[PDB]
Amino acid sequence: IQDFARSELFDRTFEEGMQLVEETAAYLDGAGRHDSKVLSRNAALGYATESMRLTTRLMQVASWLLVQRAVREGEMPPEAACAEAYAVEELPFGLMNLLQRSERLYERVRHLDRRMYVES
Amino acid sequence: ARSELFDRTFEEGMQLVEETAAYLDGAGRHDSKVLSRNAALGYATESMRLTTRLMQVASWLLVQRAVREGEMPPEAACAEAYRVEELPFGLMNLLQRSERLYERVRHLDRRMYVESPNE
Repeated sequence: IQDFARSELFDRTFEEGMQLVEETAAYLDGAGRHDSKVLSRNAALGYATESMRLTTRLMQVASWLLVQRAVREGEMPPEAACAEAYAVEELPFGLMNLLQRSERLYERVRHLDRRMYVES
Repeated sequence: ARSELFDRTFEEGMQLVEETAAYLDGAGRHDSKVLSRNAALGYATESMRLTTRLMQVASWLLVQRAVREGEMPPEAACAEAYRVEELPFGLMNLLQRSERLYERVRHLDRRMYVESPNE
């Protein structure tokens, strides 16, 4: 019943989660700023709302990975986490990439979340 | 984000999560089973209010924690993580401890990320 028996994979998807967050904050406060301020207004409004979706999505993943790590270290009980979460767009190259990486990271976590807690 | 002495609120958060998980899974079941159908429904609905509030704080505490340990960048924490009566004795205590922990962290969250030009 216990299992969670975390390693190898988790351990891999944790590294993906943390690197994505580091590259996002570096982009949004760096190149993304200059990428967005040379857009048209409709493209910038699109950049604005899609930046929010990116950071929110990563917040869920970061929160998930850190809690599951806290459970793996024994800081949090294995039983706590059993309720715990789970239009025209021509955007810049950098934002578009991080958004596609975050989507692949999200469902990678969601599938891991279901096999880890929803099963069977 | 010097956020030391938030160790106290960190230790408080992690203990309450631990006590909640011990209660809802131990003595809380007996408090639920020997209870009227409507109050048992109040037990279930408020325990979910409790556990979702604690994951909110637990997730905040750690993400702070990772920021403090340099696992996550400080630039992160932005727009990121912010915020019938008859009930068993054990549940009431955890709810009221969570209400105090939440206001403790919400005050802490505001002084770390929205204060500066206030008030």
